[PDB]
Amino acid sequence: RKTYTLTDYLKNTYRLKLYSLRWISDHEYLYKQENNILVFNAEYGNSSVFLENSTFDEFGHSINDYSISPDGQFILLEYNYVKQWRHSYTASYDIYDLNKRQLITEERIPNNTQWVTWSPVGHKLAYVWNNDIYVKIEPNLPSYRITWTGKEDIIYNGITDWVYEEEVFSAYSALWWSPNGTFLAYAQFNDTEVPLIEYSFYSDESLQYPKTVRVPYPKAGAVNPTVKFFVVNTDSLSSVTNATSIQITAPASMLIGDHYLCDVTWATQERISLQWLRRIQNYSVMDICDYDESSGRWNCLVARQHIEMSTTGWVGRFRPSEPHFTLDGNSFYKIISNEEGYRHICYFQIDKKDCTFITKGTWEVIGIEALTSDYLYYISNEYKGMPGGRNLYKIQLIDYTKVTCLSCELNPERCQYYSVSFSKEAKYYQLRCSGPGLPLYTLHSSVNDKGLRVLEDNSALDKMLQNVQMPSKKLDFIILNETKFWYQMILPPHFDKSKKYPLLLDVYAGPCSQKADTVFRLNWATYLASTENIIVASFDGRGSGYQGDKIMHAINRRLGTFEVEDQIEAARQFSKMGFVDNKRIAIWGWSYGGYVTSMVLGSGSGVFKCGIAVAPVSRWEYYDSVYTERYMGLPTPEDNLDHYRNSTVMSRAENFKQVEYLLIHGTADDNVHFQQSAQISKALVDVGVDFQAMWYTDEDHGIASSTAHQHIYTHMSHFIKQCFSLP
Amino acid sequence: RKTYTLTDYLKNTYRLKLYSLRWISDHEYLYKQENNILVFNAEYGNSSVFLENSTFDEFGHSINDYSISPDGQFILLEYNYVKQWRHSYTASYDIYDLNKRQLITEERIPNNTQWVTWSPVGHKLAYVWNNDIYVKIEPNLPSYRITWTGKEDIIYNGITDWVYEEEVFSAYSALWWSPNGTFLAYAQFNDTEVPLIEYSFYSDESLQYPKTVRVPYPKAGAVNPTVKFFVVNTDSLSSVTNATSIQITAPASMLIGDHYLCDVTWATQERISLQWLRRIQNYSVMDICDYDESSGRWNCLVARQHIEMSTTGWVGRFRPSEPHFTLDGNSFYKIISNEEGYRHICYFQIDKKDCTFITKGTWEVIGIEALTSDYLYYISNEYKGMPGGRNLYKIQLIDYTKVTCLSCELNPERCQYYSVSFSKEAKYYQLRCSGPGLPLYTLHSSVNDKGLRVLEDNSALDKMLQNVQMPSKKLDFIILNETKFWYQMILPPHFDKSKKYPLLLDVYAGPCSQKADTVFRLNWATYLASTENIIVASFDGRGSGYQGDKIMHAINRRLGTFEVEDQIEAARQFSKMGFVDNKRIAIWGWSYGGYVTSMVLGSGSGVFKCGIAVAPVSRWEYYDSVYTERYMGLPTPEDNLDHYRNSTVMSRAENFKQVEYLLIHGTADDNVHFQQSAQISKALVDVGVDFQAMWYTDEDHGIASSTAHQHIYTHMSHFIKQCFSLPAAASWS
Ligand SMILES: *[C@@H]1O[C@H](CO)[C@@H](O[C@@H]2O[C@H](CO)[C@@H](O[C@H]3O[C@H](CO[C@H]4O[C@H](CO)[C@@H](O)[C@H](O)[C@@H]4O)[C@@H](O)[C@H](O[C@H]4O[C@H](CO)[C@@H](O)[C@H](O)[C@@H]4O)[C@@H]3O)[C@H](O)[C@H]2NC(C)=O)[C@H](O)[C@H]1NC(C)=O
Ligand SMILES: N#Cc1c(N2CCC[C@H](N)C2)n(Cc2ccccc2)c2c(=O)n(Cc3ccnc4ccccc34)cnc12
Ligand SMILES: N#Cc1c(N2CCC[C@H](N)C2)n(Cc2ccccc2)c2c(=O)n(Cc3ccnc4ccccc34)cnc12
Ligand SMILES: *[C@@H]1O[C@H](CO)[C@@H](O)[C@H](O)[C@H]1NC(C)=O
Ligand SMILES: *[C@@H]1O[C@H](CO)[C@@H](O)[C@H](O)[C@H]1NC(C)=O
Ligand SMILES: *[C@@H]1O[C@H](CO)[C@@H](O)[C@H](O)[C@H]1NC(C)=O
Ligand SMILES: *[C@@H]1O[C@H](CO)[C@@H](O)[C@H](O)[C@H]1NC(C)=O
Ligand SMILES: *[C@@H]1O[C@H](CO)[C@@H](O)[C@H](O)[C@H]1NC(C)=O
Ligand SMILES: *[C@@H]1O[C@H](CO)[C@@H](O)[C@H](O)[C@H]1NC(C)=O
Ligand SMILES: *[C@@H]1O[C@H](CO)[C@@H](O)[C@H](O)[C@H]1NC(C)=O
Ligand SMILES: *[C@@H]1O[C@H](CO)[C@@H](O)[C@H](O)[C@H]1NC(C)=O
Ligand SMILES: *[C@@H]1O[C@H](CO)[C@@H](O)[C@H](O)[C@H]1NC(C)=O
Ligand SMILES: *[C@@H]1O[C@H](CO)[C@@H](O)[C@H](O)[C@H]1NC(C)=O
Ligand SMILES: *[C@@H]1O[C@H](CO)[C@@H](O)[C@H](O)[C@H]1NC(C)=O
Ligand SMILES: *[C@@H]1O[C@H](CO)[C@@H](O)[C@H](O)[C@H]1NC(C)=O
Repeated sequence: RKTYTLTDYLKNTYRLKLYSLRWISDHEYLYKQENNILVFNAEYGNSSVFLENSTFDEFGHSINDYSISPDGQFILLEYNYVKQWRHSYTASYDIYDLNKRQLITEERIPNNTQWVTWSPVGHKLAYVWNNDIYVKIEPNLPSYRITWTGKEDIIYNGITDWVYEEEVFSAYSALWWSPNGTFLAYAQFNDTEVPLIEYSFYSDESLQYPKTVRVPYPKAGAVNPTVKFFVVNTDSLSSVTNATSIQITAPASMLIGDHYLCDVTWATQERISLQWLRRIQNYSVMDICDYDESSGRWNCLVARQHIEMSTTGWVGRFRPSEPHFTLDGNSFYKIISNEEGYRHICYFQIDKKDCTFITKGTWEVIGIEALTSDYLYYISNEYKGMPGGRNLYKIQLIDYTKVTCLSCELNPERCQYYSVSFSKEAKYYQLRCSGPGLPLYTLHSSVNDKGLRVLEDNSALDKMLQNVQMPSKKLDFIILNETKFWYQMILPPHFDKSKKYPLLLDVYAGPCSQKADTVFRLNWATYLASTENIIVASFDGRGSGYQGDKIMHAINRRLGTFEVEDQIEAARQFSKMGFVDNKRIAIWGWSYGGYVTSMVLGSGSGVFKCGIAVAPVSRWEYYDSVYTERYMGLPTPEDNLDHYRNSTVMSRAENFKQVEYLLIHGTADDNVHFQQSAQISKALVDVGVDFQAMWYTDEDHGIASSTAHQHIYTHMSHFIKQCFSLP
Repeated sequence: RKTYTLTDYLKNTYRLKLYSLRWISDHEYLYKQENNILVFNAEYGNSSVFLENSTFDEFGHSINDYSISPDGQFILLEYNYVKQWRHSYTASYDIYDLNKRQLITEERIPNNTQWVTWSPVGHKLAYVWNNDIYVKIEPNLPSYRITWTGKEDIIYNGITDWVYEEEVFSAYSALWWSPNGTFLAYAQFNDTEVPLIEYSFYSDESLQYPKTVRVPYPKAGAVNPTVKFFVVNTDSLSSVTNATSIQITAPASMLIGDHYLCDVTWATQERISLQWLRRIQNYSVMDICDYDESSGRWNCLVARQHIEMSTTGWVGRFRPSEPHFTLDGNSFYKIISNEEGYRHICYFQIDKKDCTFITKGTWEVIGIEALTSDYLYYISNEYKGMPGGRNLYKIQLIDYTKVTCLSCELNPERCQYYSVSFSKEAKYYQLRCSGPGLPLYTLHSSVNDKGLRVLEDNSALDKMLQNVQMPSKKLDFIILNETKFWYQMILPPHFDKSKKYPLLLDVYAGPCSQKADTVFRLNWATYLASTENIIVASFDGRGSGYQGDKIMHAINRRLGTFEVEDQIEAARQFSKMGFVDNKRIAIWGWSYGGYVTSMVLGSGSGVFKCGIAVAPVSRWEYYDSVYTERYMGLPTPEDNLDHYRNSTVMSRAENFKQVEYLLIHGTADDNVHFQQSAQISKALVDVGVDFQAMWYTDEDHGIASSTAHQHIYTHMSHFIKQCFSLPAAASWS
């Protein structure tokens, strides 16, 4: 039979089908099919046409995406999409009135809009343009300008700056409408004193002089952006006077030094919760703020303030967890690390400081998915004690013993990794199984957790794959110091335990990482195992996630230590299996995985023949403040400078004489600056180590343009094949 | 015996000895021996200690260089040397008083000084600091500030900006003392509207944020720096008033558009000559300017202007040639292209337009070396009709048929490439033979051209090389369309014409290049031939120099055409030789050679298996104005934009699917910007062509730091060895 080839991976010959729906009520969803939008009844599965694929035939611009107002009266059409960072972009927008069949031609959303969002009910709009916020009460009416301080690279109103986008909110938006749309809350970031990262951008060959891109980016220990928080009442805006925004100040325990705003969650129409985190990220404070109708102000009583602190590490997996408030806003549920270091759901009353744990065990809650009047729905890795599996559960709010696993037993051999999408009030849910078998999308009723129908079963892909020699995936563990450490192996087709195969260790190994799981993927590793007969392994050692704080916090203040040592130990635990050729063990990774690959190659272990680091971190002082300091503290003599200096790739340069190394980096990487690889290469040159390199002109951290993506995987495939003597 | 290995090349195991002397008079020279400065009598060869080595250790810092004042009373000590571009650098300076035997610690030359020079007689000093000129009449006295307009990256007084340093003066200095030191002439450059090239500099790993280096650099067709010229009388400076600089303006034939100052040559104590060149570099004017006692100004008589133009190309090899004035300053000798396109010596009278050629023939004068009342001494490649040879000749000024070759027959098997250093009034001359045998330094007296003695014969190196399997060099020619084109081959030891060797074509091929010559070199090619048994060949095709304008101007307005085609043709001719393996032909080059290598690899010729381009030009609009426009004109639709767009490496990307390519570039290259290779790689990625790359962090055009130099040659050696199917060798660590 044929194999899954590199061209198959690069050209997406074998496509995974999805079933992306958008819930519009508690009983119906929208589903885009053949460019027309259908509305489905969840109970019976019948549909009607919501919006025909011919409606916008005469539009004149290619439509990137759409957003229907929650009341179904209008549609926002996004076009002229121009990417910025991981989440940010600018675009043009048109509004179409679905009842009148008219495009709005006056008081339009401006071109180069940075963010736009409908209110959660009705059809108000808030948007950010030139770093200032604007509100439109009706699509055909003029905008009210909320802020006047917006300034490129300095003041950001309602949008995040680079570090808050990448490391805190995972979004460009910094706008939060209240549940019924009365209030619009927003953050303001000030990057005045934040230093700029500067790099060249070459552009098309017609550009005679390269451009210098300058981005406010705080490296570890550098001056950070400051933040303020405001709430404006959108129902009391005037065309005559400027809008009044009410500031909600951070608590005094945060104002004493540098801090961050880390979560914004509306609890009710008149109550908002804010979480603040100290720059030393082991202390966080949640304020619960209530609107005072008599003064028009927002007050956060200390009686409703909650503290979260960590004595062994930082707070949260990547940040303090989100609270899930009951409808009345008087209580909330939140994931918290318990006394044994396992993250479980805690129930809080707003004015009581000790929470009650509602789940427990040597496993963790991954996320809270829905909170109804009677049940809380959550995803965990409890099932079979497998940290790399995910299943949906529900728990009765009045009786914590009444737990039901909703997905564990549906299709246990095919499906061990689920996510979920609930309807507006959770009467229905779509389950999305991503492995170990082919992804499966099903619809269920929460009335008694009964299956309704299969939405997408990937039968088309299954038929195409029957003709292909596909690899298999093994998920198991090794025991070190009486602790299980999980690994996965992508095994070549017709795998023979008596034979010896080359092995490639695919590594991430950053804090809270998980590379051993039950997910079905079609990627470069599939090609390496299917066509090249390489075993592609990954291992989750100390520092990895979802297994409790004794493992995750093992690398606290000590990156580049145990997680590096554990990848080497894993390869020792593998290299001695009679199926592993110990003369052909390689290692590769991107980003944090590039850092760990480089630290492993520089370890002098003698285990690895070769390795590839793509856009690696090389020294923690070069990476951003929020991520780096969470695990490393500050690079000062009083704090953790000694370990910052001891954990660099450059200090290990002499040991690279023992290995074949390929170092790759995009020149326009705004995230892990090209500087990091420029310092590695300089250190290798300074000690007389030969190595392979590749820069990618004008590519960023993703090296994701169509041509660059094909080129990097082609180059890396030649490198691994030469390392392993594969024809 | 052992071979000449890569480590031998990288560690300079086999060192060529030199004999660098400094003439101080018409009969004496200075020479550094065991860190001591000795003064030698040319006639007898006896020496005396001028300055003991120990003196250099009484400062507390290492001395980079020294300069003894012309009167021998002071020594200028250079330290804290910090390199800038090819020629420019800053340094600290101390002056030591040889008569008082003491360091001068008062009114010191400032730290970060950009340029310093003694007057040509006596001990005056002129220096440039913070882009302004200062003059010291006595080394321990306060300096007189000459200019007050200096401003970093904007106004340069007495020093060149980037493009004038690299492309016009081949120096950072823009100061010219008059012969007896009365006057100090200087240029002022104004870069206000010149765009900046910006690139990152990473520095030591402790630097948290990379630095952006910003240099005013005019790319082809961009706004150029403007220039002004001034002369100050240093004998009439006041401690009370500011100095009066007298401006000398360019002739109006230059002022009509963009132009350059291209030569400054003093003729007498009161006469200076200047050459100006239009931005379209086929028209130049020499002005002859006299000091006027009645006004205190400089008069450039219009009747004394000399125009030099080119109808087939640009003026001069790289710029108009320098004039050599007779003692009275009423006439001068200058190398000019004759009616047949050969560069020969012309004799001019200052007030007469037509010149008289004093030499002729199908060969060229390389340079005028000395001029006395009876003779003119010059270097040419006349001997044996070999354009890659060099010899010293003398011509009687009273009879041009009376030409004597001074070096041709001294040692014809060992010595075919000479340079010379004459004493102050040409009473003696040192001859420096650089090949084909080991370099040989000899001293001669001009009266009857008597050989006085051998100064350095490299006998120590000869003894070492007797135990090494050294390669040989063949210099010959191929005939193309009734024209001889020369080539050289570095041949492996025990060369067997019955065996098939791999061949690497080492290319420069830029306008006026010469890669086929009689010079003895110990370089990477020596290792490739000696140890790896690779033939390293070079070829001088169309556009190459020293063979007349018909060959040199063939590429006028057409870079990336005939010089590229000729390298492919040369390799075809070599590949047919039964001693070349046609399956193992590679090409490599740096700079213009990188551009040619890349154009050859993208040609689709099928001749070359692989190649390496180091810091290549990829598109002419990315390179500097002065060099680029000299050959290409302007990148405008009205001028030569079509050819600028047709001669890029990027347009040939699809053809690289047929070859193995290694692209290398330093990230801090201020000369051929990293941009050039960044656009090549992007074009190769865009067509799906695999290739090998290497960047060199913080290295410039030379990739010349000790560690980067070793690394680049090691990386290129592995690449060539793999291309040629040659074996590898393990090493302990
Ligand atoms: C998926 O299929 C569902 C099942 O058919 C669809 O639901 C149906 O929607 C229609 C339209 O909203 C409802 O229509 C009428 O309902 C009552 C009468 O209901 C009775 O008869 C129905 C059969 O005709 C039964 O289905 C009911 O159970 C019940 O016995 C009428 O009184 C209404 O009239 C009013 O509204 C119409 C406009 O809609 C006006 O024209 C009238 O003048 C009057 O004002 C509706 O005609 C129907 O009841 C409902 N059936 C259900 C829920 O069981 C569902 O819409 C579809 N979904 C999609 C996305 O396609
Ligand atoms: N999601 C996510 C990830 C993350 N971050 C989440 C929080 C925000 C932070 N800026 C980035 N990093 C960590 C990281 C640390 C420092 C610098 C950059 C990124 C990594 C990472 O590293 N890998 C690994 C990873 C990323 C991409 N491809 C890979 C291919 C093979 C092996 C590993 C791979 C995978 N995912 C992430
Ligand atoms: N001297 C000198 C050179 C020169 N210039 C003289 C005038 C001023 C100009 N800026 C630089 N270029 C030409 C050039 C053109 C464009 C960009 C940069 C340089 C070259 C060049 O190209 N090579 C070739 C050359 C240079 C160095 N090493 C080599 C190794 C192998 C093969 C060839 C090599 C050699 N010398 C020179
Ligand atoms: C957006 O840009 C287009 C193209 O220039 C222009 O026609 C249109 O009027 C702009 N829209 C707005 C809202 O300014
Ligand atoms: C931004 O912060 C700077 C100090 O870093 C301050 O001077 C400035 O007023 C602030 N701007 C706003 C709009 O808060
Ligand atoms: C609103 O504020 C802006 C910026 O301060 C100002 O220019 C404008 O005059 C204000 N408008 C009113 C009505 O006060
Ligand atoms: C929205 O909530 C606000 C705040 O309580 C309230 O004043 C308003 O009436 C609510 N709107 C609706 C439509 O219920
Ligand atoms: C937070 O971290 C700092 C730095 O490691 C430490 O000094 C402090 O005690 C920590 N707080 C807790 C509660 O552990
Ligand atoms: C196991 O314990 C030993 C002894 O304390 C320690 O050195 C090693 O790092 C541990 N390895 C793990 C936890 O993988
Ligand atoms: C060389 O010797 C002569 C005497 O013959 C003497 O006058 C002269 O000074 C000497 N020169 C040196 C530099 O020793
Ligand atoms: C040069 O720098 C050194 C070190 O800072 C200083 O001691 C010295 O005085 C400086 N010299 C002059 C001439 O300014
Ligand atoms: C430099 O040139 C600019 C025009 O480009 C002019 O404004 C300026 O005055 C000049 N400066 C000097 C000192 O000549
Ligand atoms: C010399 O020129 C400078 C700069 O224009 C000026 O500051 C200074 O006062 C002048 N000195 C005299 C003595 O005129
Ligand atoms: C130097 O030349 C100038 C200009 O002719 C003259 O005034 C001066 O006397 C000369 N110096 C000597 C030492 O002859
Ligand atoms: C100089 O070159 C330009 C462009 O080729 C040409 O138009 C002009 O005639 C040339 N001048 C001479 C003197 O040949």
